[PDB]
Amino acid sequence: MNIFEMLRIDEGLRLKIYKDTEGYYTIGIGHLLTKSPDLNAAKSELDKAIGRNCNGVITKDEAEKLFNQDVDAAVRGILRNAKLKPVYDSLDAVRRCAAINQVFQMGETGVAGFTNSLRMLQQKRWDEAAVNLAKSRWYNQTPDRAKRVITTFRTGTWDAYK
Ligand SMILES: CCO[C@@H]1CCC=CO1
Repeated sequence: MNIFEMLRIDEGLRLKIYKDTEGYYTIGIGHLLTKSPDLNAAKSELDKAIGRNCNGVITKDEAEKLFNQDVDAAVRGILRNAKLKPVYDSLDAVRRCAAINQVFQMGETGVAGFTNSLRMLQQKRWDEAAVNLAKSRWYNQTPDRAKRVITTFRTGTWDAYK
């Protein structure tokens, strides 16, 4: 198991534009296209992302290319985030994957909301962190995925993805 395999399980792979759990146009392996309700706007974003006129459909290789870019961007975003970087750097490799997963899904806008969870993670108070992480819109809206990610944060093992 590694971050790519983990996110591939959590995000799936679809080659046609679809709506994500939040109702937003997405393609590939969880590549968000836009929050616009206009499918044409999503198609424009797709064509821009791929560099050709796709009319809402891509290949597996193209999906994997977006996925590589998105994982890279998520990790690098963590390192550029003054709140996230020290916590991320404090973690072992498996728990780092949990952090990348959560950022991939949620982005960085809600970081301040996770101030207490982040502190508990940096303190290595794993059971306490796991309890706190579940007290969230994130958990309530995607509980099966959040349970897997939280188990990963709690244990530093891949048990939830076996
Ligand atoms: C989604 C970014 O906020 C943090 C990062 C990983 C752990 C808790 O939430």
